[PDB]
Amino acid sequence: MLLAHISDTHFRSRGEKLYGFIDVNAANADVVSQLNALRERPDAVVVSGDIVNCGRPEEYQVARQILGSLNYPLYLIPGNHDDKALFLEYLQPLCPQLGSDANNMRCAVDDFATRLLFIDSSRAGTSKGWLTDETISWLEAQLFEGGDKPATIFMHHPPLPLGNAQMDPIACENGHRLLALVERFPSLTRIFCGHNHSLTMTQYRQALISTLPGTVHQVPYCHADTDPYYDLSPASCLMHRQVGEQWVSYQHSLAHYAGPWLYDENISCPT
Amino acid sequence: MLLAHISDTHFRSRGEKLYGFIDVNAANADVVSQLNALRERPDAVVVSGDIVNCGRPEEYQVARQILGSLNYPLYLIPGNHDDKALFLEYLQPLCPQLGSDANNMRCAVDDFATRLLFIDSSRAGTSKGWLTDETISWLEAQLFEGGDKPATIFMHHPPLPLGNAQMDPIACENGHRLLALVERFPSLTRIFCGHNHSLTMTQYRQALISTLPGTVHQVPYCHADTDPYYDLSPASCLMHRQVGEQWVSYQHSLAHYAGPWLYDENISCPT
Amino acid sequence: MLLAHISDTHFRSRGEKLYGFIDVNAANADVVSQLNALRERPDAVVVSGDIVNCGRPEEYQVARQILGSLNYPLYLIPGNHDDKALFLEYLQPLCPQLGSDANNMRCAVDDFATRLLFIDSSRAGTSKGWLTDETISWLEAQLFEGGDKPATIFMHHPPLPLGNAQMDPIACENGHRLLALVERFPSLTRIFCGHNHSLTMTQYRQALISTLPGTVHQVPYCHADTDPYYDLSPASCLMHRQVGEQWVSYQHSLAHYAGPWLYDENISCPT
Amino acid sequence: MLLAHISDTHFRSRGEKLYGFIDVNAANADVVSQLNALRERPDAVVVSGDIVNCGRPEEYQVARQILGSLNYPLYLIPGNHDDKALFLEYLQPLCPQLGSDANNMRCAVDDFATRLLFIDSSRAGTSKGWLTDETISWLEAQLFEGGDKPATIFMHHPPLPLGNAQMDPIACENGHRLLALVERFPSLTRIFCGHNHSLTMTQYRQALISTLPGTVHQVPYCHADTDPYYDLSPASCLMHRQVGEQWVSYQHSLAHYAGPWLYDENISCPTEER
Amino acid sequence: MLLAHISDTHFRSRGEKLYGFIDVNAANADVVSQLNALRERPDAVVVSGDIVNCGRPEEYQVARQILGSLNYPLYLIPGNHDDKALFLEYLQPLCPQLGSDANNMRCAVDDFATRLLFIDSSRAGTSKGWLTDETISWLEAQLFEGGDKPATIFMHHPPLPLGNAQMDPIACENGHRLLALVERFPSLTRIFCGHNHSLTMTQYRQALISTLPGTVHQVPYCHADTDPYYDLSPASCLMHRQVGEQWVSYQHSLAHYAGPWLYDENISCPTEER
Amino acid sequence: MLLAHISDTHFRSRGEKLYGFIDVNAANADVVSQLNALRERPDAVVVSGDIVNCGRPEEYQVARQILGSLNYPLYLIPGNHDDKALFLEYLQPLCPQLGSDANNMRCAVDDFATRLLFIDSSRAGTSKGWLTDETISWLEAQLFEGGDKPATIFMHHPPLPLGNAQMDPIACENGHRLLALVERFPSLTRIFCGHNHSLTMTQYRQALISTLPGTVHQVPYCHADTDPYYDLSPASCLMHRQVGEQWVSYQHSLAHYAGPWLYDENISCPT
Ligand SMILES: [Co+2]
Ligand SMILES: [Co+2]
Ligand SMILES: [Co+2]
Ligand SMILES: [Co+2]
Ligand SMILES: [Co+2]
Ligand SMILES: [Co+2]
Ligand SMILES: [Co+2]
Ligand SMILES: [Co+2]
Ligand SMILES: [Co+2]
Ligand SMILES: [Co+2]
Ligand SMILES: [Co+2]
Ligand SMILES: [Co+2]
Repeated sequence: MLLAHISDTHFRSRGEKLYGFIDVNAANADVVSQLNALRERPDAVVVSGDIVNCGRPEEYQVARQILGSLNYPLYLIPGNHDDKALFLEYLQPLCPQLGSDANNMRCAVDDFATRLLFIDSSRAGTSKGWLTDETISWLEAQLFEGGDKPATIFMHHPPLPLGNAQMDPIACENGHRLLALVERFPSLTRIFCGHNHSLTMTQYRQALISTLPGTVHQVPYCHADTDPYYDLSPASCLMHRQVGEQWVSYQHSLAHYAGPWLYDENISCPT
Repeated sequence: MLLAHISDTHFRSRGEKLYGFIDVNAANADVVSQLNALRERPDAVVVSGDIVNCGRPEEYQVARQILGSLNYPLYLIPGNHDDKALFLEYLQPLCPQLGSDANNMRCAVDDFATRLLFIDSSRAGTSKGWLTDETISWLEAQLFEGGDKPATIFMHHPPLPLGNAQMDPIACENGHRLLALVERFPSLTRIFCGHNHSLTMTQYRQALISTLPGTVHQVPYCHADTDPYYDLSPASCLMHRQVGEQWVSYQHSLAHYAGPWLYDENISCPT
Repeated sequence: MLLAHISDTHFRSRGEKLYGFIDVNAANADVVSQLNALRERPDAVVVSGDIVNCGRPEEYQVARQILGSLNYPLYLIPGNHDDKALFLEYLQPLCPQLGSDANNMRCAVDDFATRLLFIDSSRAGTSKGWLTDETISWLEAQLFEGGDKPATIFMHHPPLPLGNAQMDPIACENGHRLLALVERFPSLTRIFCGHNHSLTMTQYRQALISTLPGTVHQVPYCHADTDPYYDLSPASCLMHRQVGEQWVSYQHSLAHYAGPWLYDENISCPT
Repeated sequence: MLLAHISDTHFRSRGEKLYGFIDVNAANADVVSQLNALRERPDAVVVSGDIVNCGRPEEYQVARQILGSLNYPLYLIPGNHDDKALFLEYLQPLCPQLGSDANNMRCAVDDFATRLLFIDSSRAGTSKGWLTDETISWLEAQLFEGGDKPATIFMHHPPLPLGNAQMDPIACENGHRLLALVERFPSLTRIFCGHNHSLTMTQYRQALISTLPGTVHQVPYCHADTDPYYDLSPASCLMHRQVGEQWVSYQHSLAHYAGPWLYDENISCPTEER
Repeated sequence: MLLAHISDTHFRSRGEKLYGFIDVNAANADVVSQLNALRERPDAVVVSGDIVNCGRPEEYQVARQILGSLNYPLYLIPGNHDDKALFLEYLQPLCPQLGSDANNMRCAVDDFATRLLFIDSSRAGTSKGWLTDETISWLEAQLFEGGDKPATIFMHHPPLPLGNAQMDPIACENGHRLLALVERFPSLTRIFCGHNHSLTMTQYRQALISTLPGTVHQVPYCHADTDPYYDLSPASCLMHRQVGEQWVSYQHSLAHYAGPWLYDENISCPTEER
Repeated sequence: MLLAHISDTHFRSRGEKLYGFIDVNAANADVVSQLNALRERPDAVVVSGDIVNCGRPEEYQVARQILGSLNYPLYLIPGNHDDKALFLEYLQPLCPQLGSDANNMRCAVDDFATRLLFIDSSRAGTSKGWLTDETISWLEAQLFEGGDKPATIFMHHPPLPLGNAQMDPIACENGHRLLALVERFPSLTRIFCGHNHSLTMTQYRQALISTLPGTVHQVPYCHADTDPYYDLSPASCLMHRQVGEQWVSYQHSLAHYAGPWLYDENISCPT
């Protein structure tokens, strides 16, 4: 298993820029072509929510064009910036397991050594996350049924506070429900999130829990300052690899940079 | 607790550049001034190994000058590129807990809600890591006496393979001795490493285990390809914060980038 | 009093770029977000003319939306690139004190220790500036009424030759009439202008007279060469502050640059 | 008269970078080559103090090499980071008009329509400026003898506070003495200063008073915050030109940027577009 | 004679970017203004094919506007990404000497010491080049009538393989027909081509044969790897100059870069340094 | 045959920069590592003169270390900036085929399908090129020796004027002697030169004649202007490849740039 995992694309409508000046559409199209050009090719691409910025049909038309040009199987989940019904309308042909109920989108993938669980933590009319009873029951059923096989969950909102003054108030509101699932099921070992536009990682019992950077604009972590900052610090994605019994995640830069070159001992330490 | 954690500085001697072209001395002096300018100031700065590139006295002269200009308490550990005896000579006044035995450098910090354990996984004559009997014994004693107080270990070499073709052959060779300690001591929940010049994270039982990017040059993760690449993809460090019961780590960019600006809902979704 | 003073925005219609390649609309949206994000917030933003590039209705639609997203009271005046009627129609709601006569747009502001006088020096069918009889009488009356209260005038066109080969022929054609006002009224101590896309400054009796850089492209100063050049040298604005009895202007960069860091005596001069 | 005017070069010793990471020596060598390559060549180059960073003889060796490669007559004055004796020992050959007394370095230039007065406002032991009695007396003598001929003063420290929280406490401490000269002598119409690493301008009676950007690093203007910031925002110099009866100053970017191109009416307002 | 020669502009529809992220329309607008701003002004500009990306009418609307804004006579030829009928409809008014037959667009220019020959090697339904009987027969007639006077051919597709694994399979399929004319006619001493988005040159008998860089995106030369790579490595055009008896071609960067400065002996080899 | 061909490296002594601000030493060390990292490995690397800037011993020290770290056989020739005796002393161990006479450095290589002839056109006391009686006699002998086997000459100075106002006066002054050999010997079909810091190409009879870009700073071609300009427009090398009967040269960028990506029909022309 190799997954390429990106988040928070924030597509805008045709010929608009984010905030009038960040060309998210072009930036994301570069990202798509970079993923398409990888020498070690992913088995699939994950996009963990906030696919569009404003929930508009015209933004989804751009998302479908750019995401649909990815040359991989896609696993897509909504964020709070998404509109559930439009997300299904425009993206279900790119991820057929999202199904037909805008309010119960979720799916499991059993192709690999670890089970993958994709859920919707977004809730209409708020930035905060919410896990419904049906999502929780479905999770319990999948973890129960999976038995001994490890599982990873992908969701938009972090299920616990991370100390980030901007982002904490809008985390997953009843995230304790999912934390109760990591207590009950030892096989649940990864929870990966979007929303925070930052690589922020913590550990609860046996599960590693981590947010991801955005594909374009980032949000700095502040512990006290609640001013709503964003910036254009370097974007990246996370690569997830099955390595024996270990699930290993590593950061892959989406910036254009100098190199690579080859290490040579004579060049490293000249005489 | 707020820690700024940087790694793999690879200082060169005065007026020399890494590989003849990467100005590590200047990039590191920038980094130092960046850390000195932080608005939310860390309590301490960790540097997790490969302080110098060639283990030369004249490189430690530079390292002492630049690291010596950080306005913070420092916790310094060696890597495989370091010379243990010069490390003590030139850096012990900056981290006095390193003591006077070049072959037994380690120390524990009890100032915070989580215990900090700093060790030397480096071995002379090899790039591979090695945990000595003295080190493993000291670790067991710390963890036994710590009781239910959480513990974090900082070491140069990762204690398990991560699937990185370049890096796995030179991980910590007897790292299973540390994995045995994670098994035995549930309070051991974080292990942070240098060496890989990449943010690569995994989980073993209750312990989150992660390598850090370098402060200057980076090493791409490859699964198959053994060619020894390095590049100038974006540099960063890790900030570690105690957030109630959770240790939270987040990535802090050391690049110069555009912004911050302030999110405004009108600008975000114009009419 | 703190004023942020920008000039010569040259907005184009939606999705268009200046000369087909300079993204003025994006650059200006970035500027507006910079101004909104200032820690020391100005009391008002001045925009001294050439708001649009071609005087077209769709350019004004973009200007109204982008300038309308500034979180400040605005003072707007036209330049030669503007169209007076459309300027009034689209922009007057953002600056109502201009009145409702497109041919006599001007205003006095008395909120601060120094009186602010905003006038229209643009003339239909020409790049040249022109001061109407009405504007001059209004100016004389304002300056009589004001007595020993200091006054600053903002206008598009500079009142006198500056030796700039490209710009001098298209300065204020009857600028002598404003210079006459400077001789007669010791209270008139500042004249700030757009048009030249350059920080150019001179003194006539008690008055400091300065043109401003543009927000995007700049015009180099050449003494002999009349080739009509432009460039993308760095953009800035002037901040104007009342410091006791002094009106102080300082340049504020609108470029994205490395820093800031903190000065440290021992880093500056190491031993 | 055309003058190129740069300030606060802050040269470091050979093979040293400012703060360990800003290559001030390389940046200044680029600036010198930029000034040498100008199509419209200045009559002289002014450098208004803080020529070196630490007052060290090794920094003066570098300053002398780099400023000595300028293909122009130089007018140099010190700043607080300069050491008076070393400044004269190393730089007097580049600007012999300053004399041979390190405590009284100044000169007047009468070649042009406006008289140019260069003074040392620096004072040993402090960052603050200070006008000595001999400087003040020399100034009064020049201004008296100049009569109706306009005059421009170049000095390191600004002679009045400008609202800059970091820089104001270290302005010219007896600046009021020079402001009294502005009142007395109507032909004194320009005072140009370094020190602030910022283009900050104001007017006091008939005199325009402006500080300059540095050639490398800059200092942001902050009204309340005393935190000693600096940054690498774009560097520039000031060009000063006599245009008829007007002294005109314009900013000349020292950054490397795209262009120039030529304006074309058809390209500006295309018949195809909204 | 001075010609500025650009190639492979790949214009897109108004508001569209190439592959969604390369702003070819803006990049080409910058290039046009760069050409308009040249101090040493060319006598004409050559554009050697792949004018639009997808052969669509909306792309030709953009090409016509931007190429239309060049302040020079234009010599335009198609590439495989062009549609011949639309190319003629939209661009013939910019290069009327092509004629009125979309299937037989070529022209010869006799203004200079060397004859210029512009031909269309593109063929509908394929990326490969193809020299038609009409084209070869007209080339022969031009070369034969030309007698002594040297000749230069401008065509989209290279007429021989160049060892480029990506590009060779889509060269001029019957390029041998043009190599046969090189053999027959010692007058024919240059053939310049687009298609490859690379400066690649070779020599066949008396003729120098060269492909050009693109104005925006480039294509790396690979000898074995057939992965279809492209990149944003530096763009440039070729300038062609008659220099007495020699035709001289030189690379002109279209990138925005630092400089120029002026060389100085004192600065090149300082007396202070090793 | 694959040759990587660079030129005009202009090395300075350790710690020095060209003109005080162009870091030739780092730029060239970057180039050397780029060449070492090439996927399609050249058979050899040619460096066609002006190896050092000032002809000083400490410059040759830097050149020897940096060029010595190329993992390829080298063919090195001097330019006018080089000193013949010091060139031999420091660089002849890197290219022993040159011989042991400083005033007669040259060699012929028969390894490939095209013979390679390396000559010294530099002359003490001048920037102009000169072919000595010995050099010209040797070339004649070698062209007799090659018979119908093709030949390529590498030299520093171009043997004919190219209309470049700065460079023509200091071309190879008796270059006509080489043009005479082209006429006599039809297998001589390439002449490659340094000196001009420009890709400028022409054809004389059967011989293609081309100057190369430098590795760092470039010289613009001007027809009339003799002002001695240099700039930092993009650097490159030429790769020379034997392709059946054709010698093919192609430009290889030494800049760091975005990409590569993979072309995709549906991304190129969306529907
Ligand atoms: Co988001
Ligand atoms: Co969100
Ligand atoms: Co390391
Ligand atoms: Co290591
Ligand atoms: Co304007
Ligand atoms: Co105007
Ligand atoms: Co200073
Ligand atoms: Co100072
Ligand atoms: Co093409
Ligand atoms: Co083509
Ligand atoms: Co050279
Ligand atoms: Co040369």
